[PDB]
Amino acid sequence: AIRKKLVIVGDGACGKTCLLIVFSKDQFPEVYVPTVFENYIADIEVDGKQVELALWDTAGQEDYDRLRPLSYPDTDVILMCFSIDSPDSLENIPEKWTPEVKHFCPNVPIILVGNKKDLRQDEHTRRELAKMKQEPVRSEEGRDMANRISAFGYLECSAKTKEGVREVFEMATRAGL
Ligand SMILES: Nc1nc2c(ncn2[C@@H]2O[C@H](COP(=O)(O)OP(=O)(O)O)[C@@H](O)[C@H]2O)c(=O)[nH]1
Ligand SMILES: [Mg+2]
Repeated sequence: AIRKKLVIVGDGACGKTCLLIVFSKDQFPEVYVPTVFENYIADIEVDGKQVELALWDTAGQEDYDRLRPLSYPDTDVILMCFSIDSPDSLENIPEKWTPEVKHFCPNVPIILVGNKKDLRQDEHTRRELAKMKQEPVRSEEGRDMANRISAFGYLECSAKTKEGVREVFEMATRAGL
């Protein structure tokens, strides 16, 4: 089996931990969500290769932010997340996440991930964003950002419905390889 280190980053509450959990446990967490997922190695088969993915969760609330840069050494692939229900989180991709990741992880491939895709057509989300003269992130905007930061790929998923979750890790593995 091939061994790869994956680091997930992006704005607070954009769904990083839930994404890791749904991929690892095949269940969206109702009941409890930790700030960061437990130390975990996932198994995935991609293109007839067995690979082990160390899943490094990160966060931003006070202490985890200082811990975050210490997590970048020897990363093989980055999941760089924003939430489709948060245009703000998308704008933070070129302003915060890409400068940080490019600094600590030169040459490391990035999968730009649009989380919470289930909220794109959500009435409540649309009404809330409408008061800001905003709307959920369009897939074309996701793609354009991926192009702009020279991501390896752009993917959308919903940890909540599981839609697209497996492909995120499959693409990340292919990049990591
Ligand atoms: N609607 C929806 N909510 C989600 C999804 N993933 C996570 N959430 C919610 O978003 C919040 C933040 O999730 P979390 O994984 O802790 O985000 P993190 O801070 O980036 O690790 C929680 O209230 C989750 O239930 C999703 O795919 N769809
Ligand atoms: Mg988290």
